[PDB]
Amino acid sequence: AEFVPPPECPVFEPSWEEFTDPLSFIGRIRPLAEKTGICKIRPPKDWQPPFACEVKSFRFTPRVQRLNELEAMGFEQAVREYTLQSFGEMADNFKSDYFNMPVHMVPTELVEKEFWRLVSSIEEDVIVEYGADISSKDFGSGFPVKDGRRKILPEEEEYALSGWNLNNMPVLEQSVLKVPWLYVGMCFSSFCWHIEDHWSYSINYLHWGEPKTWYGVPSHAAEQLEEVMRELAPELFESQPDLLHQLVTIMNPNVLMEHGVPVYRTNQCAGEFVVTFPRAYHSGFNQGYNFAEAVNFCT
Ligand SMILES: *CC(=O)Nc1cccc([C@@H](OCCN2CCCCC2)c2cc3nccc(C(=O)O)c3s2)c1
Ligand SMILES: [Mn+2]
Repeated sequence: AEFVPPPECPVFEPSWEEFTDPLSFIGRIRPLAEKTGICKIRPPKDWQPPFACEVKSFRFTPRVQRLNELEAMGFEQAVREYTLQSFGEMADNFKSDYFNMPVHMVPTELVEKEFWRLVSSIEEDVIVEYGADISSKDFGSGFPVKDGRRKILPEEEEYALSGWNLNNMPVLEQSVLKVPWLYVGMCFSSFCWHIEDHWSYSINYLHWGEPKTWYGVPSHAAEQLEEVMRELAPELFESQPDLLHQLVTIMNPNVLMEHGVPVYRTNQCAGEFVVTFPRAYHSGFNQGYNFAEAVNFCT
């Protein structure tokens, strides 16, 4: 049976007045978005920050991902070093060869349907690479920053100072007595179901490239998801602590939905934000070559 797409999560298109600061805006949409776990935010059309990464020196060794590693229960090691350009050439070549069509012509529903088929397939072993958890301290943030390590044009200063610049999000949690991370995706590269440390918010910006497909669960269903996950996880992993079990928490959203867990989806396109709410489980995969930046923040 083919994959059944979950219902779409909320998308907000704030006016320039509503777009003044993200913390106030997120607070206002909370009564709705908290009930879906994730939401998408489309900035005004004229809000277009420039890409400020040091592309000439951008080099990384992505992690290798075998889509059916869990159902299939011979080592592929992270030895291939890429540049942004060489990874993109590999990524586009992989996708165009896999689907036998230009990368921009593959429907998002088809990649989604094929991703979940491959995750459970025992006869077909598809292996991809993900440039995940690249620190913005290594080659700079995708957003312009007033660091002095790179030049900022006068038309770019407003983005260096914008509250929607992920480098300007509040990250200090209140108690008695962090930098954004970068993600260089390719088709089928993915992240498993998880929540954030300290049940923190997270905000995610797709700088460019093909969409990032998300799945989200509202926080009121967090314990229901955890029960389903442990009931259906392999018995060898069933008793592992949450922080370790999250390393293998691959699960088809339809399986969660069949067990009563509400799940929402979205395709995050270039230039759009995705916000995850406290204790909102989320997962996803990339439709193709793209570049994302993310940070956890607190209210
Ligand atoms: C099962 C599995 O392998 N899951 C997986 C794979 C790759 C990367 C990640 C995870 O990266 C760790 C997050 N990082 C920052 C926070 C502290 C721990 C280290 C990812 C988590 C998210 N969350 C939202 C979006 C994305 C994304 O766009 O890739 C990711 S990646 C988990
Ligand atoms: Mn996350």
